[PDB]
Amino acid sequence: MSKARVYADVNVLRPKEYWDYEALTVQWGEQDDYEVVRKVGRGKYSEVFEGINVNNNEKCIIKILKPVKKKKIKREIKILQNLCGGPNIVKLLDIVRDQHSKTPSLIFEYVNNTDFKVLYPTLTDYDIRYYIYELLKALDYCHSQGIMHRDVKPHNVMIDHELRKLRLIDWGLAEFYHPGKEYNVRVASRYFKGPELLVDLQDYDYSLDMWSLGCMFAGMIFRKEPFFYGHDNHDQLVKIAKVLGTDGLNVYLNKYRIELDPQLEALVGRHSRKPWLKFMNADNQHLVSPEAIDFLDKLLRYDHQERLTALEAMTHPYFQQVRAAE
Amino acid sequence: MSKARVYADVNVLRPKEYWDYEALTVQWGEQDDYEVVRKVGRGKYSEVFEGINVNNNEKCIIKILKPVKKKKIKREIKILQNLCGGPNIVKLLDIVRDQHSKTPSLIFEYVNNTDFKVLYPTLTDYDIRYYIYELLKALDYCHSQGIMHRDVKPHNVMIDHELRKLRLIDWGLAEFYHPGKEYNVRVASRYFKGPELLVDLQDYDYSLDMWSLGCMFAGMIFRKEPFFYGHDNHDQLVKIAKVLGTDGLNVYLNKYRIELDPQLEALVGRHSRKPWLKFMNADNQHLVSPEAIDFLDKLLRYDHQERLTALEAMTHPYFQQVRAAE
Ligand SMILES: CN1CCn2c1nc1c(Br)c(Br)c(Br)c(Br)c12
Ligand SMILES: CN1CCn2c1nc1c(Br)c(Br)c(Br)c(Br)c12
Ligand SMILES: [Cl-]
Ligand SMILES: [Cl-]
Ligand SMILES: [Cl-]
Ligand SMILES: [Cl-]
Ligand code: NA
Ligand code: NA
Repeated sequence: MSKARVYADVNVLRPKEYWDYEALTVQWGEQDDYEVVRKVGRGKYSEVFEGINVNNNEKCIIKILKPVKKKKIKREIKILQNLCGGPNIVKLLDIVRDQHSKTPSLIFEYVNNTDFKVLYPTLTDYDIRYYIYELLKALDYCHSQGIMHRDVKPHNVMIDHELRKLRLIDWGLAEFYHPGKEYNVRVASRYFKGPELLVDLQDYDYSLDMWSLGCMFAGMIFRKEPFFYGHDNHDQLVKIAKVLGTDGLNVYLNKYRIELDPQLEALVGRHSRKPWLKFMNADNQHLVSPEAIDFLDKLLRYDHQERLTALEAMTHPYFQQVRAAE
Repeated sequence: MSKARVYADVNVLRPKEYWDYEALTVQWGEQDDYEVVRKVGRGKYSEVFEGINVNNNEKCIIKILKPVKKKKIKREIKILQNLCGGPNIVKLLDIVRDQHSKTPSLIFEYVNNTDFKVLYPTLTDYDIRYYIYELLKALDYCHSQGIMHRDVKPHNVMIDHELRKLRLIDWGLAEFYHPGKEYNVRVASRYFKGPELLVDLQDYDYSLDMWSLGCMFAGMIFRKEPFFYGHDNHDQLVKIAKVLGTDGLNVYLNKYRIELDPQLEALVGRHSRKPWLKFMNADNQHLVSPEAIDFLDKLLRYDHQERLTALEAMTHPYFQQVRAAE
């Protein structure tokens, strides 16, 4: 019966109203206070626009949601409210909806972002230490607040590179951690999904976000994005297996008494570990340091219980200059 | 050319006067302000007394030093002055000497200590987490201040168990860390000496104190003190080898291009690792937890560069309740 190694009793000790998001009653704001200026994204669950707050002429981000069940949207709203003001967490400013159709919109603070596909090739060795340190502040914060993000990936990390400012966004897949609870494993996006999700281990915890972080981080230092590129969920486990090796996978499956579907087992096969250094090449040589490698190594562990916690990660010597700069 | 992974440039960036202890001029205090009340210890370098400050009737500790070279005592005095007021560091209150013979005495804040041989059998599982957390505060502090203690052991950790207060004492073997400097390896006390000292690796750093901490910690959780019990310095390496295994030793000697004296090599022999769990027994079963073991495991590494830093150690999930209690 797997449990988190840290922050396990956070929601135990909070008032029930903190985590009982189904008992929330949304305080709808005024749809007219916010005007759409330009569309900047679309997704299965929404369309996203740059907008303005008419009252104060401030930019904002407006997420127009496609039809969504009451229970699902209250969970997202409650978690945003719970974390609002925390280190590098996106700020939810307002919640509104169209009177005729009841379509709800979520209103957030604006971030002058640069898509990671354009931004990450320009980051220096020091820059990556700095921004990952900023993203860990957000993860240590939401875990300490009893919440798992469950969709860490570059697409959900907004960065203003001029201001060197970062925000962790899109809390739609997030959940409250409760010891022993069995969660849906269809969360995160495929390339960032932890082995627990791929082998149907349902009683996972905050440590899933550290796997996802490690996937993102490996992509950045090796300039290979996504680092683990599977075509479907079976294939995702196979690509991991081919890097970490199947010896470590077998140990893991045995520890948690998991049995792989016969089909998956056949696809996974048998593989030796590929040492991190073998991913180094002329395209990433300026970023692959022994300290970067040691930190990555401690994130990308099959066993979720073995991974660095966010708190531990922040103290790794890889970030020592970021801390000194303070 | 081994270097510290953290705090390597602390003395580089400080004014020279911080670390140039030879340039200190002692400001002798008044020998008469302090009266010896009772002797509480003796050692190769001094005799120690409980005393009183006559002016304010406060207890103090008075260390009467045996004859000592000027350079050696200035180093101890400067380091005490540099660290005074830091988390759980003993406070040096005054420095005085006898007019007729020039014998110097060091005057410290008093601690109502209980010798570890009497105190540690009464510590609970939680108590050990708590006091080791307090000792790590001191080590992270002095390392951050550019200083290695080089004699961590229970005898130099004063604890008032009633007040739950800890102080790290006896800075006589301590030194300033300077990148690339070659230090004397005759420091620490035998049972707490790191493999670097035992194989004559001279360019060691703060990480030596983490080996010593791990020795102390293993003694506490397993109730086997000292944990590594060698009769002489060769035998000390052999007892370690017989626990950590010689495979890890060979890797280590090869990494730092060290060659063992032929005699030592013969005594060391060839040995498999003895897993931590094999030290568990009915005498320590109430203290040996998987988290305690994971933390120990990460301290007691041949390679000084692999060991947890004090900063990292403080964030380990083993201490999570101590942190929550705050
Ligand atoms: C896909 N695009 C690009 C910029 N940007 C996008 N989606 C965003 C969301 Br959702 C939020 Br919330 C914020 Br804040 C920003 Br900025 C966003
Ligand atoms: C051996 N004994 C027992 C108590 N105690 C001993 N040596 C001490 C030193 Br040196 C200091 Br400095 C302090 Br503070 C205390 Br308390 C000391
Ligand atoms: Cl979407
Ligand atoms: Cl580095
Ligand atoms: Cl002594
Ligand atoms: Cl525990
Ligand atoms: Na968002
Ligand atoms: Na002392």
